[PDB]
Amino acid sequence: IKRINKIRRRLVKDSNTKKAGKTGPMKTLLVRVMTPDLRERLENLRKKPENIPQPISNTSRANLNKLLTDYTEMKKAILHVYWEEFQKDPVGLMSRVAQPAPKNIDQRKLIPVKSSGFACSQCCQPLYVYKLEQVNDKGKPHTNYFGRCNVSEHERLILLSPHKTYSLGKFGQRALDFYSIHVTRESNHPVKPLEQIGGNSCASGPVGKALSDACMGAVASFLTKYQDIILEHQKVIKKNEKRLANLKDIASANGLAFPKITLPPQPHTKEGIEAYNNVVAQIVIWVNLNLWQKLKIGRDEAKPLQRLKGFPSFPLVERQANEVDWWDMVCNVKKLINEKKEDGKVFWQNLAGYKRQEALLPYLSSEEDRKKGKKFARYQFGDLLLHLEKKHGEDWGKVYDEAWERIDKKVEGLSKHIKLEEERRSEDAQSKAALTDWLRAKASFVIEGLKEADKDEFCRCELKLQKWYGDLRGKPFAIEAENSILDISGFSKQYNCAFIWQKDGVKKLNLYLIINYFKGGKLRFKKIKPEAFEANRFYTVINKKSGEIVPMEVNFNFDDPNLIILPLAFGKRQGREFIWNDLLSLETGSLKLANGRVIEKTLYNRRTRQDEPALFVALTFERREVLDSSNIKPMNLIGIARGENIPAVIALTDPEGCPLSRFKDSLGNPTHILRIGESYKEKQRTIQAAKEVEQRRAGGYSRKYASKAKNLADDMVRNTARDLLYYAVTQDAMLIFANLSRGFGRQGKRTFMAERQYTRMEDWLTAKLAYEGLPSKTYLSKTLAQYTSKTCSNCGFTITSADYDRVLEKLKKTATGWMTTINGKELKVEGQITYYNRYKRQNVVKDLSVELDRLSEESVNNDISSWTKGRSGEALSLLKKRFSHRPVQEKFVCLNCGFETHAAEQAALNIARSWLFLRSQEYKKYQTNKTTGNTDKRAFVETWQSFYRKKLKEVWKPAV
DNA sequence: TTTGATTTTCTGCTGCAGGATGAAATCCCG
DNA sequence: CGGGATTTCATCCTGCAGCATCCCCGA
RNA sequence: GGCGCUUUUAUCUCAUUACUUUGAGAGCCAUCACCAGCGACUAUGUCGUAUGGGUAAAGCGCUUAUUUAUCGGAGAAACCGAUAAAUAAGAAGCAUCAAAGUCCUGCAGCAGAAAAUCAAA
Repeated sequence: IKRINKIRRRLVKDSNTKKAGKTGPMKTLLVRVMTPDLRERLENLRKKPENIPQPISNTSRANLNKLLTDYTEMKKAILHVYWEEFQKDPVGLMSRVAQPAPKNIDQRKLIPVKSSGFACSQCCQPLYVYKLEQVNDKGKPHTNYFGRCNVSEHERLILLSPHKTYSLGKFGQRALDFYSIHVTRESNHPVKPLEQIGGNSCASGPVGKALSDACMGAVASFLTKYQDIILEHQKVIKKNEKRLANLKDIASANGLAFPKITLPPQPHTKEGIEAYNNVVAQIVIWVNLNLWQKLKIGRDEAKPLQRLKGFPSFPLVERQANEVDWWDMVCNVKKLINEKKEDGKVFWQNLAGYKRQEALLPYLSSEEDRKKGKKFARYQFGDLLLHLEKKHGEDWGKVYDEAWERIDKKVEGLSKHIKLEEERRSEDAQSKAALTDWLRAKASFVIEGLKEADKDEFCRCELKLQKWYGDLRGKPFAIEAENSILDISGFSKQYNCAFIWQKDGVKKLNLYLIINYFKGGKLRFKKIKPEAFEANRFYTVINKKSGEIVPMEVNFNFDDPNLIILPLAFGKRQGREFIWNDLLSLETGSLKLANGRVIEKTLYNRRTRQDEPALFVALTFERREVLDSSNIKPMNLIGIARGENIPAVIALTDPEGCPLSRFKDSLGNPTHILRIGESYKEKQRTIQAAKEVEQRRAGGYSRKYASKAKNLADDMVRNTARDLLYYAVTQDAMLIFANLSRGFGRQGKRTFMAERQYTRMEDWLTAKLAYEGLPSKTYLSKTLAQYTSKTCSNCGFTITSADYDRVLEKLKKTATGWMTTINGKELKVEGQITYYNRYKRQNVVKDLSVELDRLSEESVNNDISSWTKGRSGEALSLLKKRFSHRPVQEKFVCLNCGFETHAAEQAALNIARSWLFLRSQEYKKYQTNKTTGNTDKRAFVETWQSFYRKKLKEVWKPAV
């Protein structure tokens, strides 16, 4: 039996309970609002229910729509105002958003600055730096840099972060007094959206307090990103400046003329970023055109320059809402293309004989292109021209007329058909793509004749037409729908947002979420005896800051025109988790409601094959009781080898290191190897291939395939976490992850983001572990991953590039052929090497000795040491691939013993073995030696090998 | 015979940062 | 007066160390 | 690629709600040339292509009546008991079980896809 909540119940039972911390673990519940569509779906059941709930009233829906619209307008207005202010003065704004220290840090300041890092804007006076050194629990001291003015009204403790020349450190959302400047009537600011946008209809307090943090979070995040990147840009500039001289030196070494353009300094806007990147791109283009190709120079001798990447933007106001109509762009294309009839006509009708053959070169398709199921419209146009030439001879005056007429007919038919389809309700994706492609082909055929006469005019037309082509191709899949949100700061009587329910002597309670934001609405509260429940009365509870729970009664009327009433809909599992759980009771106070939102968003429906706006309610819950982890002590161990071909391979061993035959294979025999998450890559590749095949046809995949990959990946990671946690808890053990840097993954050519699932698995497993209050260091740990995939299990030797160099020097030719030895073990040089360097794309293999004999053609007596750098690079490469320990991803071969086994399993066992080693004593002795500056990793390799075969001799009896 | 640079556009998925407000004070206000 | 309705404000804490670890490559 | 069946529950020692998903579970249906795209050419078009937009499909059975032929009244003749099929209708158990869910706001980076510009292999 594998059920996650069963494991949670066992973990709860076998431990004690205690209260949570200041801010306990948090979890979010997402349900749906009762809409008449759900009612109709419920009424179509084969077994109709007896008590069908009532849907939302028409009165509340208009209130929700109006209030969400006003909310969006107000947020946009505030963002616009602050965008203008930032565009006026950056430094002032970023100095206005700083987060001061809590007003309890009044310990005696000891050393002031020995000074003008920043300045508070109220008095426009520079802030002076003050330091303080503290010793923590672990004894490591750190110094805090603070900013304080000389004016008593401005003597705050704004924190600073030093640099090796200072930075702010933290931007808070509640630092700025938003309410007193943009809501209250005393302020004379010209922008009062509640007074202006809202029409003086909504309550001031809650709406203003919500809008405050909603804007402040975004602006603080943007400013933090800007302050973080301002230093990385400086580092990139200083690094890239030196490289220019090296490129200049290499180009000048052959008398190359290099363009004279300078590098602008560090920009503080987005336009200077664009100019600097344009300069860098120009330099890179010149280098590629002149150095790498013509002079056959490698990239590492003349390394390329870098760009300035990652520059942020101010929220929501720099988004270019390129709202254009499809037919308008079509009309522009048709009007502009019709202008250039006569010039192209003259050009084609007044050409010579053999220049025509080279002119129509882009109009012939290769045989490889021809066979691939379909050819492009341009090539089809070229074939049409070829047919006209074969039909009518050399009379090229009339051929342009015939081509123009035929393309006119084709475009006219496409336009008529497209218009006719989208008249009623139909939308065709493929037809629009075909029309755009034919328009592009016609444009190219017309404009080819001006590519040399006037380049400036021709280039402007090129940019115009390519922008038009891109927009025409991308519009029929552009998404215009955007979310709409409604914050609710907190669930207390202050904010006037009720979550109420009723009682019948048991937890069976009817749900309702009530919002009172408009003026004139009535909604009261009444304090009651804790157990004075009455029939047909709605109840609720109000949490207290001190930790008391107040059973608090709510009374109101369902017919109030200024109220909003929301009934919810969910499942039994959700209710058992949050609403009426048995261990965590919001009635008692073990669970506390924090806040929530109201979300309307897109959703796919298979019945209509469309996306329709639907309402959602997100509620956040914070736990107030956690478990104790003082009574836990795992003994056994499991290693995990994360990857893409197999998302999870696990192996279990005892503390002694002996594998445990406690898992049943597909044949029912005991073993120590399991594979979780298999066959997932095939589903992902199927989804991706469907996306590609639909993208080739019409330029984009319909909304049916929009979110399949994310859902499948999330299911994989959640089930994998459940399985791993089950295997841990039921076997009395502890997991061992490999130490991998965050965001690790392969960035290549056939890579997709759905498969980068290492950090996601680790984070999810930590989250599900920490929800019960346990530290991640108890049921989880990470250790070194070095040499884990290079270590043999039978002989223990780890292959190193240093060994390759040693073995290569020994190799020579004998009567039997080329031979070599390793540690007294003779090797035979007779093999074949397979590989796949795209391009030709066919199975090609190479002989080993013959190529080595062929390599011996350019040398006498096969003196390998005398070979040049270029030909020696081939020499070790051939031996590296033929003697590789991983010729195939799932198959491993050893060199010193020739062992054959699955690759991941051995590495998985080596993970646990390494985790055991790192807490052994041989590691300590290595630490003592290396402290003297001997940063020789080969000593670590030697220590690894020595410790490994020391242990293998007695406890690790090899499998036979 | 595809390729490595650059340009145009559309998409989705991940990796960062922010945060998950109630208490106390006035000011009314019929 | 009592009960809303708008108005400020401020807030506890300090993972424990070595260079690959899932990558894959011409006639 | 779709069509009717929905469970299991992760709380067996105790209860609610329908939500968003994942898939491993039987049975059945994917035909038109109305419009477009495409390939080959007798070529300002003709044929095939079902590649897209539309248009019919998608469960057992009994019960009820009708229609074709048969065993039934030898008769084959109404009326049906049944035999095989088709038409129409309503109850009918539904042929279907097994697991998960922390949100949102804003940015940036990657890869997917066609198209445009230079040179070399």
